[PDB]
Amino acid sequence: KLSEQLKHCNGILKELLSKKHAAYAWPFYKPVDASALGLHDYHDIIKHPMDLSTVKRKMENRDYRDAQEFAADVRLMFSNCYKYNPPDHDVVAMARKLQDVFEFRYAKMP
Amino acid sequence: SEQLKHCNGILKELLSKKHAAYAWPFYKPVDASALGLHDYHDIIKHPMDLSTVKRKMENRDYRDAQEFAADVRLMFSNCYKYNPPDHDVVAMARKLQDVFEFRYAKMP
Amino acid sequence: KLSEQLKHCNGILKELLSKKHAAYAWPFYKPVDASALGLHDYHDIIKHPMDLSTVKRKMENRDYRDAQEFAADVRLMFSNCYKYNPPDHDVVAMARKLQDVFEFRYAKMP
Amino acid sequence: SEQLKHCNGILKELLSKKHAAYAWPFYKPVDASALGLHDYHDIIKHPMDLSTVKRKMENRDYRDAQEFAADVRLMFSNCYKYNPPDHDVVAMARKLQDVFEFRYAKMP
Ligand SMILES: Cc1cc(F)cc(C)c1Oc1ccc(C(C)(C)O)cc1-c1cn(C)c(=O)c2cc(-c3cnc(C4CCCC4)[nH]3)oc12
Ligand SMILES: Cc1cc(F)cc(C)c1Oc1ccc(C(C)(C)O)cc1-c1cn(C)c(=O)c2cc(-c3cnc(C4CCCC4)[nH]3)oc12
Ligand SMILES: Cc1cc(F)cc(C)c1Oc1ccc(C(C)(C)O)cc1-c1cn(C)c(=O)c2cc(-c3cnc(C4CCCC4)[nH]3)oc12
Ligand SMILES: Cc1cc(F)cc(C)c1Oc1ccc(C(C)(C)O)cc1-c1cn(C)c(=O)c2cc(-c3cnc(C4CCCC4)[nH]3)oc12
Repeated sequence: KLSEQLKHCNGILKELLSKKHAAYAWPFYKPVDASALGLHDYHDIIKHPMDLSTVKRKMENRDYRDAQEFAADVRLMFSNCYKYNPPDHDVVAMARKLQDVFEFRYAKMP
Repeated sequence: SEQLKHCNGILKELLSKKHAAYAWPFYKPVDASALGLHDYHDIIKHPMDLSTVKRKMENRDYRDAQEFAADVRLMFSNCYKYNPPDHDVVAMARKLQDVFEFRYAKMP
Repeated sequence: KLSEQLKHCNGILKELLSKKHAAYAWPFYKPVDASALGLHDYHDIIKHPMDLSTVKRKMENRDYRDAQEFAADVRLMFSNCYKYNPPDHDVVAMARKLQDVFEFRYAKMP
Repeated sequence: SEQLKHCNGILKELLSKKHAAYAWPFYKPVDASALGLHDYHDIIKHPMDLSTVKRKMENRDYRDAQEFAADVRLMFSNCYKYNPPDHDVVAMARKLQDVFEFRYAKMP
């Protein structure tokens, strides 16, 4: 019923992680390494971080009831990025490109 | 309505002359009959557009910013759902959504 | 201070991740890749998975409110190991050795 | 109550003759006076042992399995808190805790 939804959501997640979109997806593969980047205020501004490895773990853990919940985390990931950064920063451009793939594939599911 | 105040400012921003180049297909409902898109309402169960959002906003219908975001995203998802990716209107939806998602994510 | 006992919790996690314990801690660094190992029953038996990187990620994100919450997850990680496995499989021996490090350092906090 | 019955079986097992070689220091309270221990009650403010636990099981003072766990864990935790890591009692505590943690983990 909605296990078919989550099966399609799993397919989206594979696409998002795939090599073809890697030039814009790579900054969302792992949690932002605030420490390495020298960002003292990242966890002050982003209360609930999110990234695709996390989304994958929750997928495998069956933590998502339905596709809305999947989509809420994926959008959280992008919004965090837009929230933290100025609009001229390369990571924002990249988030936009990857959200295009996501919004498209998520619109086409049953 | 503190959080909704900024949502109303976003709406205003989406309707402004500056984004009209790519915002205009979303001002009114899609005229499916006029375009001869006979399958539009078969595929799109819940049509959405900026004037409908504005109508809702003017009437104090949004409870919180999450309801407002849901309708705006509904508008874009509808566009993406119905259309092939090569179509200009999808390129325009994406350009308008970038404006929306950015301004939404800076909500105080 | 809850942040002072969370600082200590952090110290413990650093201890758990250190090289002295790598011989036994390594099966707990990442989540158990059930899908990759062909453990079709794993997620049926284990409703809430845990591992050290998931703890680290929750620490970093300030998801833990006190030390008792930190400890609950670490014990969940080990319980899951004990629940899914027979008592003679090596991963059980390794879990015990790592739990023995954890419980001791947890006991020593103010 | 289905699970308190399974907990009682666990306590039964912790108290059985099998595990006596490492369980005996946990059968009754630490006799601090006898051992030569000025500071045991300063450092350990919530004493616990298997007999204590046994009474609370008989008196039906445990609401669920997790309250039962908490007490058994406390007993061990006390032993680890008070003692240096090389003490024979710590090694015995560990052997017994390995029995407890395993059977608790198999609770249906
Ligand atoms: C994509 C990209 C291009 C760059 F040129 C520089 C950075 C930092 C960059 O972002 C990242 C680079 C590396 C990493 C690692 C691998 C360490 O986790 C993460 C990012 C990154 C990912 N995401 C989702 C982000 O939102 C942000 C945000 C930032 C960031 C770095 N510096 C800022 C400052 C810049 C001045 C004002 C904000 N923001 O870096 C990332
Ligand atoms: C934006 C745009 C650019 C073009 F070059 C041509 C069209 C039709 C076009 O779209 C519209 C033009 C006018 C109007 C009016 C004013 C009548 O409401 C609506 C659209 C339009 C808006 N939105 C949101 C849409 O999703 C679609 C979709 C279409 C459309 C027309 N023909 C198609 C087919 C082509 C094969 C499969 C899709 N789609 O038209 C619109
Ligand atoms: C620790 C260990 C030693 C071995 F000699 C073989 C394996 C598979 C092994 O376990 C793992 C190996 C790799 C990984 C990766 C890195 C893929 O996440 C995980 C484990 C592993 C971690 N934890 C915490 C576990 O509880 C279990 C359990 C198992 C496991 C594999 N096959 C079984 C069945 C076989 C029949 C009875 C149990 N259990 O593998 C892991
Ligand atoms: C298990 C064991 C082996 C030994 F070789 C020596 C002791 C004291 C020992 O522990 C106990 C021996 C007897 C008893 C009696 C029967 C009197 O209640 C208790 C213990 C004992 C139980 N538990 C749970 C404990 O936590 C501790 C702790 C100690 C203890 C005594 N002296 C020390 C050292 C630690 C550094 C300061 C002196 N630790 O003894 C016990």
